Amino acid sequence: QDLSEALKEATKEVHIRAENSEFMRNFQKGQVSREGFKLVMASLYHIYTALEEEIERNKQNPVYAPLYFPEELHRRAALEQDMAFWYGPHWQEAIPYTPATQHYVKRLHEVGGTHPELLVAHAYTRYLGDLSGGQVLKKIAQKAMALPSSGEGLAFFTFPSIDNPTKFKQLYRARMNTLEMTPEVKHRVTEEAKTAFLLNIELFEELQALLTEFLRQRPASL
Ligand code: HEM
Ligand SMILES: [C-]#N
Repeated sequence: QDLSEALKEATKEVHIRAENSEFMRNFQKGQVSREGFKLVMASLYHIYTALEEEIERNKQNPVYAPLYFPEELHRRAALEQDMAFWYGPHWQEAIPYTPATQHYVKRLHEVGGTHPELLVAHAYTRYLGDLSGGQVLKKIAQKAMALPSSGEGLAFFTFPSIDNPTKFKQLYRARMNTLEMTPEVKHRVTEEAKTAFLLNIELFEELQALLTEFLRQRPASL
């Protein structure tokens, strides 16, 4: 079985749970305002910054290298523009860094620094979603908050260096399937993807609440 299929099958259940989380249900209802959208995007800024920083560190490591597509995929630059749009010129010291965001970042650094063979689990969870369902989220955001079709404020959901996200996603899947894979890695990667999904749900549920030792559970634990 291909890694791309294993990951899809292993995360289909938690995905349904994530899209039905309180925050996401509200989002899909067009009930999230500027305040809430800013919190999520600011958090993603931190998350992608750590994610892509770890990707850089391991770009020449075979366990991830085949998926090194910064020009087409990386979102940090886009999020920086979005932060300027939503938070202004001095967004740097204005954006929040929530407990759930902090712990997501913490796991990303552990993976990138200690278990790089699992980095693909995290890139899959975020990027492949961005390239697909993220396009639906983009439409919801535009309609709800009156964001122009030109893209300002939604650079994160826009991929200027790709002709068709659906097409690129197919390519990414195929390259994911070239990574050296053994039962050990496969088992662990699919398990880490579930954790990645959970870290996202914890974030979104933490933000929802804000809007309304190693074994110690995360502060934003469900
Ligand atoms: C408002 C809630 C959400 C909506 C509307 C949504 C919807 C979708 C849709 C329509 C697809 C494409 C399925 C297809 O036709 O093949 C998709 C794929 C995906 N989504 Fe989401 N999604 C949501 C939340 C999330 C979250 C929170 C994550 C985790 C960061 C996520 C990660 C993914 C991944 C990794 C894929 C790619 C699946 C694959 O092809 O292997 N999604 N999503
Ligand atoms: C899914 N995004």
